[PDB]
Parts: sequence; C-alpha cells; structure tokens
Amino acid sequence: TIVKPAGPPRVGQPSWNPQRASSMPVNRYRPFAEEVEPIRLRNRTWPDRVIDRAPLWCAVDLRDGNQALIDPMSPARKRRMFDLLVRMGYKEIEVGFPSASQTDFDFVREIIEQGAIPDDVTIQVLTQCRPELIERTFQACSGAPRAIVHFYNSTSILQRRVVFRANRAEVQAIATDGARKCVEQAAKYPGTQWRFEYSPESYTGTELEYAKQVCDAVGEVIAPTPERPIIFNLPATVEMTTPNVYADSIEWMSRNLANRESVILSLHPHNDRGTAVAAAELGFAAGADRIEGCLFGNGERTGNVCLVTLGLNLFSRGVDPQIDFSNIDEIRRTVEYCNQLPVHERHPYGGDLVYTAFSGSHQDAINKGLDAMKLDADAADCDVDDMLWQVPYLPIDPRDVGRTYEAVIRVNKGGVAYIMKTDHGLSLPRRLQIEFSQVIQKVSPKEMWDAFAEEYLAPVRPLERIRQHVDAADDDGGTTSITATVKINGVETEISGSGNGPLAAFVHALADVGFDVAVLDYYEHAMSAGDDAQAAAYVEASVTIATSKTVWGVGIAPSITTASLRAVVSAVNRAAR
Amino acid sequence: TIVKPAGPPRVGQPSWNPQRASSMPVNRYRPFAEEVEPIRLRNRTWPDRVIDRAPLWCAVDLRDGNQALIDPMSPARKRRMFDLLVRMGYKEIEVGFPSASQTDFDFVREIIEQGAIPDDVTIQVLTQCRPELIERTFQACSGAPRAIVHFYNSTSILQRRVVFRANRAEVQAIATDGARKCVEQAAKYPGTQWRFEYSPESYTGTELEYAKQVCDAVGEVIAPTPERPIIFNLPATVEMTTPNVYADSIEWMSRNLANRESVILSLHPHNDRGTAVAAAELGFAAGADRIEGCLFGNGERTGNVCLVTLGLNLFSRGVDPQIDFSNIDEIRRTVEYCNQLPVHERHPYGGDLVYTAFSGSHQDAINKGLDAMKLDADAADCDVDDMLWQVPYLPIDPRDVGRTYEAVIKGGVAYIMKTDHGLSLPRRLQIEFSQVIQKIEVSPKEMWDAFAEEYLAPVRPLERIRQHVDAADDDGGTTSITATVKINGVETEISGSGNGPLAAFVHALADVGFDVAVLDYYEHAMSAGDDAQAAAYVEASVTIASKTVWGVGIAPSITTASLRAVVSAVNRAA
Ligand SMILES: CC(C)C[C@H](N)C(=O)O
Ligand SMILES: CC(C)C[C@H](N)C(=O)O
Ligand SMILES: [Zn+2]
Repeated sequence: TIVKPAGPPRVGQPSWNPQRASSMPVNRYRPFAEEVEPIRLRNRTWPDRVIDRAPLWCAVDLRDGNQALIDPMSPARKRRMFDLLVRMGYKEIEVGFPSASQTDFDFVREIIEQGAIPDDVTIQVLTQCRPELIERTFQACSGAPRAIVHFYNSTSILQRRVVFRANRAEVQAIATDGARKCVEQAAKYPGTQWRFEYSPESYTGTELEYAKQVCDAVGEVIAPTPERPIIFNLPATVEMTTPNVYADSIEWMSRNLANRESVILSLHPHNDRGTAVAAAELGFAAGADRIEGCLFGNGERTGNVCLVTLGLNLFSRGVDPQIDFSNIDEIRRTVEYCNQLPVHERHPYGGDLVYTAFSGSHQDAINKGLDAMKLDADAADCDVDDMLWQVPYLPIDPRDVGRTYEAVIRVNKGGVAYIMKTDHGLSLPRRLQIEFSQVIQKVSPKEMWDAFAEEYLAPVRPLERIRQHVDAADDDGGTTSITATVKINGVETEISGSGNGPLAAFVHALADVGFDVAVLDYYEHAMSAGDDAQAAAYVEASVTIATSKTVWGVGIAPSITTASLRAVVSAVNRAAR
Repeated sequence: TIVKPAGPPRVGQPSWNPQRASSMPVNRYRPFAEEVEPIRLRNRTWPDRVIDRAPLWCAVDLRDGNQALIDPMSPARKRRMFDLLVRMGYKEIEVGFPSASQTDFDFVREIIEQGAIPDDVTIQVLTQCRPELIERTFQACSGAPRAIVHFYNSTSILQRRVVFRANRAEVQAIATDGARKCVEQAAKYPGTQWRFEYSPESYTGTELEYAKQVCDAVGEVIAPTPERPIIFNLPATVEMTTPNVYADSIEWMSRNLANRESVILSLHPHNDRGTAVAAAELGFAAGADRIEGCLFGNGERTGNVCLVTLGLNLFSRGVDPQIDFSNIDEIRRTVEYCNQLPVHERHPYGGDLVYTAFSGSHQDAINKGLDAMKLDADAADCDVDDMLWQVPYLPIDPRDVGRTYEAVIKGGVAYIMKTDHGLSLPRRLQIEFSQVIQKIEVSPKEMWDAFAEEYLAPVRPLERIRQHVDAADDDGGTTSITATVKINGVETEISGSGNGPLAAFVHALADVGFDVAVLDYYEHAMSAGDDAQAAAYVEASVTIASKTVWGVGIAPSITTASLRAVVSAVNRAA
C-alpha cells in the first residue's frame, strides 16, 4: 500500500513547502553525469535555434514498433502499415530485421518482388554485426534498386562491462568488422545502390568521445562522401535524462565527428522519461539531419518518439512537415489495426478528446475566436478556412486534420449519445452529436430532448412534406421517380424528380424549388426489433437555399423509405435555423 | 483521404532528402516569435542547471482533471482522489471552482465541515476576477484553517483582442481589482491563513513585459512577504512552442518580477505539443518553485503535466520526489477509477508495457545485469535490493514501484471491410463474420470472397428477381409489395403488406415458408452523394419450413438495399 512520506524536510527547505522525505530508495540511482559522464557545452547554440525545415524522416514502425507488440504484425498488417507510410510521404522506411525473423525476410521479399516500393523510397533493414546475419541481410534485399543497411552494436559503459565483459577496442571491432562485411557484401551486389547506417546502440549510456571514436572508425571503413553519405544514428535506447543534455550531446557530435559533410546525423529517441518529442526537437535544433520514430509513439516499453507529434508540431508553427496528416483519423485507424493498441484519448493531435472543450468559458472564447475569424474573412472577401488561425485553446484548426471542434455538454450514467439512445431510441451519428451539442451550448434530459425536437423534428418552415408518390423501378439498377406534395413557407406546391433511389429523387425534386441538398452521408437503424419497427434515418448535407451550410437531418417513420425523406426535410429546415 | 505530398522540395534541400512539399495549409500558422514575440532572455542558465531537489507539488486533479472528464467524478470518486493525493504526500491540492460549480461548492463545504484536511495540507480553489465570484469563493472556504485563492484572467494578445476586446490597461485592472477584492474578503474572514495565487491565463501567448507588469501590479495589491508569499502561476494554457522557450520565459520572469523573495513561482504546463514534462523540468531548472499537474496527465484535451512522470524522473536520477510511488499500480488503479479513463500501455512508469521485454537480446542483457548485481551484493554481504541498480534497458527496478520485470516469450474484419469495401458491419455481424473467417492468416482479398460468398452471392434457396413496391403516399398508410422470386430454382410470385417495404416483403415471404423474425436492422451510404449506394444489414431469426442470422444487401436504392438484406438473411439461414 501507499504510505505518506514522513521524513524530515531537506536542510534549507523553505517554510512554505511542507513536503516530507519519502522512503523511496533514491540511493540506488545516480545523477546522469555520474551514471555516464558530465556533458559540458557552455557554448551550445541549439537553444538559440528555431527549426525551419522538416528533418529527413525515417519510419521504424515495421521493425522497432513491430518488435514491441503483444501481437506482432501479420503479413497483411505489415503491408498496410507499409502502404500508409508510403502514402503519407515517408522516404526512408525500416521494414524489418530479416536476418533475425523469417517473417521479416518474407516481407522484404514480397515488397521487392511485387514492386510495392516507389522509386523515391529507400527501404532500410536492421542487422546485428555477425557476418552471416549481414550476408542474409543482403540476400533479403536482393533486387532492391536501393537499400539502407542499418547495422548496430551496444556501446554503453554498462553493457561493455557486464554484457560483453569487453574493452573499448573489442566493442569497436564488433562495429568495424560489421562495417567491413558490409563493404564486401555491397560489392557482391552491384545491382543495388547500397547505403549504410550505423547505431552505437545505448548511445545515451556511452561516453561521447567513445561514440565519436567508434563512428569515425566505422566511417573510415565505409568511406562515405557528400554524395554517398553515411547515417550515424544516435539512439536514446533508454531515455536517461532531460532533453537538453541529449541536445548538448548531439551538438557535440555534430561538431566533432570526422568527415561531417559525409554524415547524415540521425536521432532515435525513446520515451522512458516522457520527453522523447523534446529530445528529437532539441536535438534537431542541435544539428541533426534526420529522425527515426513511429506513428503515435509505438515501440519498446514507453515507445519511440511520435512522428505524428513531431510533424504537426512543425505544421502548427508554420513549417511544412512534408508529410500528409490531413486525415488524422485514417492514420489512427490504420495504426490501431496494425499495432492492435489504441492511441490514447489525450494523445497529441490524434486522441479522441483533443479537439474537445468542456469548459463553458473555453467554449465561449472558442466561439468568439471563430466569429472574429469569420468577420475578418468577409471583410477581406476570403475563405475563412484559408486565413490565419486565431482561436483560443485550439492550437490548430481541427478541420486541417479532418477533425471537428466539439463543445461537450453535460446532461444533468449520462451524456448526449447515451440518453438519446436509452430514453429515445436514437443512435446519433458522431457528427450529429457534435453539431447538436453546439446547439445546446447556446442541461437536463428533458431540456436536451425538447431542444432536439425543436431543431430536428418539429420545424415545418420553410419546408414541409405532406405526402408523396414514390414510383420505384421494379428492376434493379432502375430509376426511381417521385412526386411530392410540399408546403414552401406554407404554400402548397408540387415537386418532381428522379434518381437511382428515392432519396436521390426527392433531392432532385427539391432542387427545382430552390433547395440544393448536397448529400454527404446517410444512416438508418430500427428503433426496436420486429419487421414493423420504426426506422430512424439521419442525413448529412451541405444545403443551399434561394451561402451553403453543412447540417444534419433526422427523420423517424414506420417505413424505411419515408424515414429517409423526413430526414431530408429535417436537414433542409435545420439549414434555415 | 491521405494524398501523398507532391509539392516542390524547398530550395537548398539536400539531394539525399527526396521529401516533397505537403499540401497542408502551413500559412495559417506562424512561428511563435511572430505569433507572440521573440525570446527576451540574455545569458540563460537553465541549460547548465541539473535538478537536485524536488519542487513544491500541487495536484489539480480534483478540478482541472475532473473538468476534463466524460464522466465527472461522483462525491465518492472525489473523496477517493482527495485521499490518494494526501497519502502520496501532496501538501497542495486544488479542490474546485466553487463559485461556478455547485458540486464543487458542496465538496469544499464537505471536506471543511467533515474536518478532512490534514494540518500540513493547503486546499486551493479557483476563481475568476468578478467580485461576486470572489465572494462566493471565500464563502465556500468559510472555516478552512488555510486556503489558496487562485484568481486569474486571460492576458494573451489573442484573448485581449477577440475575447475581451480590451486593451492592456483594462486587462491589468481586471487583475488588480480581483486582488483588491481578495484582500477585502480576506479581511472579512478571520483566522484562516489566506494565501493567493494569480495566473496570467494564456501566459505562453502573452508578451513577457506585459505578464510581469500585470503580476507586479497584483503583487503590489496583495503585498506578500517572504513569510506570507504570493504564488505567480504561469500556465502553458496551450503549449505553443518547444520546452526551451517556455523555460527561457520562466527564467526571465524569475529574474524580472518585483518582490522576488515574496514570490513562489509556479508552472502549469499543458501537453498540446507533447512536451509538458520537458517544459516542467526545464522550467523548474529555469528558477520556478512549484509545479501544478495531474496524476497520469489528465486535464483538458492533451492534459496537464504528468505528476507521476515528473516525480519518478527525479527518483530514477537519485533525487527524492518527496512523494511515494512505491505502489504505482494502486495509484494507477485508483486514478483510472476516479477518472474512468485508462493509463495508456506505454505511459512512463505506469503503463502495462513499460517493464516488459519482448526481445531475446534485451532479455539476455537484463539477466547479465541482474547477475552482476547479485555477484556484487554477495561480495559486500548486502541485499541486492539496496544496491545501485545497474540493468540494461530498465531505468528502474520495477520492484521499486510495486511492479515486476516481464520477460515475454483479430483478423481485422471491421477495419478491412470498411477501408477496402465501404462497409460498416454491425458489431454482431463483425463477431459472426470473423467466426466464419477464423475457421477459413486470411488475406484482405480472401476475406472479401468469403464475405461475398456468405452474404452476397447466394441465390438459393431464395432469389429475388424483381418486385413492385406500392408504398403508402400518406404517413401511417400501408405499403404493399409483389415480388417474382425463385425458391430453389422455382419462379414464384409472392405478395404482402405491412407498415413499410421491409414489413411488406417479410409478410410475403411467410406465405412461401420463409419466416423472417426481424431482430435488428441498419443501413448506411457507401459514399458521399445522393446517388451513393446503400449497404443495409438485417438481423433475423429465420425458420425455413429458428436460426439467428445476418443478411447484408447492397443497392443504389435505400429501399432495395433493405430487401436484398432480407434475401441475404434467408439464404444465410440455409
Ligand atoms: C445512399 C443514399 C444517400 C441514397 C440512395 N442513392 C437512394 O436514393 O436511395
Ligand atoms: C425498421 C425496419 C425493421 C422496417 C420498417 N417497418 C419497414 O417496413 O420499412
Ligand atoms: Zn529503438
């Protein structure tokens, strides 16, 4: 159980701080400077640098993220993850560890053999330095027009001591021999353009002078040039300290590595201390050229730096990430499919709750910011969606990620969706729950229902539907025509249209009378069991009356066909409120 | 949908970077220096400062957290959260906004009347500046032996302009009148040790000179002393930029505020950019005294800074957080219960996977590390458990937080059908179909042929050729149907009536020995547009002259889609 800290306060601890020494065994842990080495960089320049271009991005989802899963990816999930990364615009993709995993081997064969790799994409494969594992890495890759062989070995103070029980020259030689084997294998395969990446694995627990020594030594072997450079990848395999010390280390490495013009400086931060995004951002500022990571932070334990957070962290401060995130829910769905692990509710940019507001004053402020943007657009004759986003509490326009701002209204166990289904038998499409909470925002169960009926069910002006005649074609693929008796602002009129179904027909019938309903989406469900249940239909439409608003329509009827036509009328009249 | 970036690379972009420009509207966003202002700070020292003591913690779970919740806390859940925070060792605890929330108001009354505050615990209540909201706040604390009164008003360039439509002097007066009110109310409420906190709300979006001037001014009103300090709380209401810049801002504020010995400088990071922890850590190194956050990062949108992450980031680097995390499961289980939101699997220290190693290589290193630790403990006659933790891949001993090192040794139907096929299968159809498929890995193409084979292709025992639907013109009228069908190859006319086309069709089926007891029904568009196709889903118990089935029907017509989903169900049944 948890017991209240009860030791004396520190010596010199101020009077206004009543905290107590805990009995946590801090003696078992040391400051990073004593665990590893003091990193002094008093002339650092990274704190004075604001990032202004995308890094070279490398997605490791298919290796590092895969390694990390309760259920590793099936051949299908591998392939889906691969096509998402390509389609988002990543150019370096680490596709597996084929010398260590027959399923990685099969996967790399597949993508080579079936032409899944675009000509601007370089596949990357991980290997350890054992020469036969390196041989089989090249074999995996046979037929690739180009590939990065990523080789590595652990170089930490603690691993050299207790894992390898090895000296500095011995641990360096693992890597130089690895490098040598890479050079000889590349020459045995002139059909692939080969590139190299070397990681001093557990870099963050390694002396920087030794990290430099091993990398320089590896570079001497590979012999890279400005046109044919090497990636030195510097991982925080364990994130051991604050991101500034990581940054200081990258700046030192950037200035001190031999042959710096023939180096792509790559970062690979983990998240043990919760600051993996900060390490990537600070370390990029420090002179790195490239960042390895995963969509939504997937990877071993606390994960790899999140490539979504890093990309939109650029977008939202005016830098093009060079990666498409304009449908973040498609990315999220694909990612959760592949990894079979949910993105958290509060995950930056992509979590369920991140475009929500629960505070009444946040809501009021957001509405004023939105209004003031809309006034400025009319003045400038511009589309508000093209202008400087200026809205309190929302770092970005959610529309720019295919998401919607949502004010969440508490209903006096609860919530709109929930009381609507339970007490009224309506399962409201999510974007209908959004739009209607916006209405309540301008509450008890009864108040919400009354408001709901006011917006969606009761209105009869400008459009009312009295009756209609549906002529459905008997033959599949045939035309449906409709004549309907409608009142337009109380005036009885006769409307007619045709379409591939009854909703299409009724939509074309209304166009002739000055209501343009451009239908975006449609849902329907029974309100009970039995062939004679009521049908509730929901229609999303961008509607124009003789400017255009997106609104929802709701209709309820004994007939599935009719419930759908009611929804349309509902929609039309909602657009006029 | 996601469209591959195709725009020209930037001028000067290296040859080794084949990345293309995205079509994201980056011109709607400006660098921070231009949205707000460039960095004021000359000679920063936070970069060379390594944290060696714990800050003063304040838990804002009961207000800032609670306000964030889909299901807000019951009185029981609050009490449970209050008690957890106390027991962990928190001395400052935000308990409500009682002036704006009656349930907040009750809670405060309750713990004051119940005598539930330990003598070392200060409660904190939030108010806005309006004089009536201040008085209601002091009334809620009526009788408290000590309390923090946190008043705030928004100061950002953006909110002055579009929220308050107010100039700098106006907004400062909102603040200093609040403080005046607080002073007056403090004087009308005897014997309680009233303590103040002022936040220039939306601080990261405010000019530094201006935030300092507002703060100085409020401090001149409170007239705090080193014995009775004021709290100035400087929130990243939105986390707007990198943590180094926040920290530059805090160092500047620390060096420049008036009456610095009477000031407890407080940080309130949010996580919009995923860097709230780093903002807190760099910021505390920059000279702050105090940090407000939530257990496991709860709070609006992306959340407040994680209190757990921060204290355990001190612990694992040899610094006492002065808070007990010896049993993080208990913390996590209580937090999830109070919040009714889960700690993510990857959450530092707390999450399901953070002491798990799936790699054989890692698992080997781990044992090599633990064996070397044992060797050493045996040498010195020591408990391993009291020795320097030296284990690759594991920053802490999972036993140090109540946890254990774990060496670990769907077909995706919903996702695939919807992505590849435009179908949102009902949940029970999802279950039913993925049963069919666990028996049949199956490729997405394979899963398609299997589905079409079950639900789409069968024309026996039932095939619908065509039908005439005589729909009721008038709401509530009968709909009739006549259909030409084939029953195991045999052309038959069926006909029937009911309250809609699906009832008409099910009535007709019944004459021909096909009893369809409809249990549920769904329909949706497969695309945007009034001419989209409909997918319809019908669940029935079917008696073919009582099997529970789904049918799926697809058609350009809403009506006809529904009829096909009937036929599909009948054939499923057989
Ligand atoms: C899918 C639905 C929007 C409409 C369908 N095309 C019909 O008219 O019935
Ligand atoms: C809601 C559905 C189960 C059926 C509706 N009574 C119709 O016949 O169209
Ligand atoms: Zn890694």
